Amino acid sequence: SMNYFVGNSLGVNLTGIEKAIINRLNLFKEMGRPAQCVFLSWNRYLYRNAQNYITSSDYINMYDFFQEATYLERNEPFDWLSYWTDECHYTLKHVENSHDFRIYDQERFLMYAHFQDPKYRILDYVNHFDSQRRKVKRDFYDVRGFLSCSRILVDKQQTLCEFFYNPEGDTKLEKYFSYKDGKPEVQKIIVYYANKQYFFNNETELGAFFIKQLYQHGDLFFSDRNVYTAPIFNLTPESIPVVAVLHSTHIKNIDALDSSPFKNVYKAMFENLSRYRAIIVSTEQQKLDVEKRINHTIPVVNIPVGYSTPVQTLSVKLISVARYSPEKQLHQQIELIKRLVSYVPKIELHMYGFGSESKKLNELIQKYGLENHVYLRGNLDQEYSDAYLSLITSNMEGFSLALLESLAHGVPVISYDIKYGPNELITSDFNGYLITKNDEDALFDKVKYVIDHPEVQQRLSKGSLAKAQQYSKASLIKQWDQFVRLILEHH
Repeated sequence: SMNYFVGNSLGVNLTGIEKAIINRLNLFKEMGRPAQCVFLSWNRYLYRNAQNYITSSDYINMYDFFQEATYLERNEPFDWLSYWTDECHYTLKHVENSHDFRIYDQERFLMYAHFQDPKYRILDYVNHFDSQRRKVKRDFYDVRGFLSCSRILVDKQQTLCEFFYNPEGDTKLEKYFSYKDGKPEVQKIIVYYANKQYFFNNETELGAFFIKQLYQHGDLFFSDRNVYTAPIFNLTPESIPVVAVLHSTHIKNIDALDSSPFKNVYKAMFENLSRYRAIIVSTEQQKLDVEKRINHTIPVVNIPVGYSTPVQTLSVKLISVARYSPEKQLHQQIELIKRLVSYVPKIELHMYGFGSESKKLNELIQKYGLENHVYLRGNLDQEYSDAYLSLITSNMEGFSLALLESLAHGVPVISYDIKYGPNELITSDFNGYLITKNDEDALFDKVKYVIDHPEVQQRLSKGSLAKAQQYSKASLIKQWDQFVRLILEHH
């Protein structure tokens, strides 16, 4: 029996969902339950994006599966340059300021080659031209080395059809496209599998065929990128058990629990709930709201999305670990410091993150004369050891691995009471305080009270240590183990 965690891809910078999938894989591995990540989109770099985090046997990508390239690792290097020069007798001309070569048979321009690296060891693509210098085809190479896909062009370099190959060069898939709103859209997919041909109209139907090929009685699927994975599981039989995993708030308007439309990315899953064995959410609080909303039609279970040097060697250092985005309302932390510096002149606030609001934050900093007090700082382990308190002033939240980590480092926190995440990781007067949303006066008062009472900060710090230890690896392993056991027994 195999547990499959179905996402979309891995990027160069891992998203929240991708991290959650990899963290879950690692727990299942420690546990001794077989698990694999399952990826859906064609991504000829996937093997490189994955290398830092999972091995090749830890994942199955859909395109790899049908291209007979699952579990394949990197080919020994190949010097395309020498082969073109010495064995094909072509003429190479380097393109200034790049990794690209133009390729010629004497006076005739044949190809434009692009390498990933300055050393020309990783061929990326090769464009082909006809006698009129029309670009008729593009060859896309997998980072492992093999030619993965050829794309046939028409008119102004528009995508008409694509052919996907195994490492030996055999065609395994074909995709035909038509343009809508200026972009190519799949209209047909042919797959060569099991010595037959199979036909589909879109990638959702291809995905559903792929799930069906993977499944054996005893296996369990987890739907993690539901915008794509729910329409796929909807086209598969109910004999295949699948758990839906929510990674964010489930409705567009958190303040209308009963009537708000579901998030567009979850609509397909919620509109077909009886397909799913359960739903997993990261917080007890979101669990209660979703159960109510779906009238308990399937089980909802909260399982955190992750688990938890010298400590508290204490200037008064406040910290904020938060994207610089409007929902985070980081300007309020500036306003808090503006008010607190009069009473606390050795105060500092360090804001770790990035985003479109940095400009305005710097302007307010300069406006208030706080340049030696408030820092936009852009691994946070050394940053925690002297942190007095964390601040959260957001108007909406999710379960925060960042907050988990600062709590493991003994750093207490004062947060607005907003859904979801703060109530999960903060117990008032134990490891921090929860403040009525947008009540900046209560925020000031509570922040000042912890600054004026270091013995209170210390108790809160010791409670932060204690709170983090409830999220240990071994407690997560036990939650996951019990959940899978139970889910398979009921199915």
